[PDB]
Amino acid sequence: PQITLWKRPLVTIKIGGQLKEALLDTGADDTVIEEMNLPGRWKPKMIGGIGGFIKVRQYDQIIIEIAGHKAIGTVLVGPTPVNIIGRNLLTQIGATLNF
Amino acid sequence: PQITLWKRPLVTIKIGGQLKEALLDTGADDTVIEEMNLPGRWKPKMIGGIGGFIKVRQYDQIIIEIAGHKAIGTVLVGPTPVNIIGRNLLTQIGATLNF
Ligand SMILES: O=C(O)CCc1c[nH]c2ccccc12
Repeated sequence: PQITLWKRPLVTIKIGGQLKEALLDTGADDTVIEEMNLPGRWKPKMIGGIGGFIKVRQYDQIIIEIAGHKAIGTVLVGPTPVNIIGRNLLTQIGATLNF
Repeated sequence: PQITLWKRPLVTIKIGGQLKEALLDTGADDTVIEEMNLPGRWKPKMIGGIGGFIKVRQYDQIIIEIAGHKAIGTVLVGPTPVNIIGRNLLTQIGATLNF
């Protein structure tokens, strides 16, 4: 698809047999989601947006479907107001910013 | 242009007559630029993201050249870690996400 930006670029994501919603975010390096009791070991990490820093849990090798497209990568889990698909997964689905 | 997301989508912008560098951010409703002086009256505003809220001065109807494309719209001046072009101006230059 070609998604204009008049509203938030929200898509359906599936991760661990749970359908959720996420923002296609060109300004996020990493993918940040709410808790979904992800399987596997994790590492603690700090991330920051405008407003300061949050404590997150880093899970690698996570399988996720983004608007139908299958992707695999690092998903950080922490207190994020909205679920965020960062460039790290956006590149996997071939997402580009065009104008 | 078509911009892949293997690195931060940074572009040259011109604002207040100054050339600056800024991030094309589809996850941002608003445009947030580091401390600079701009013409017209501003109003005090608080914007939120990950980590919490910051205080910005809101200027309306600011002319801005994003990667050679003129746009007019609201610009928030504040203590941002990086200059951010939000959807409010991305829509002004016809930017779309594509995959
Ligand atoms: O003092 C300033 O220079 C601006 C203060 C300011 C900007 N946005 C704000 C929001 C709430 C309270 C104060 C502010």
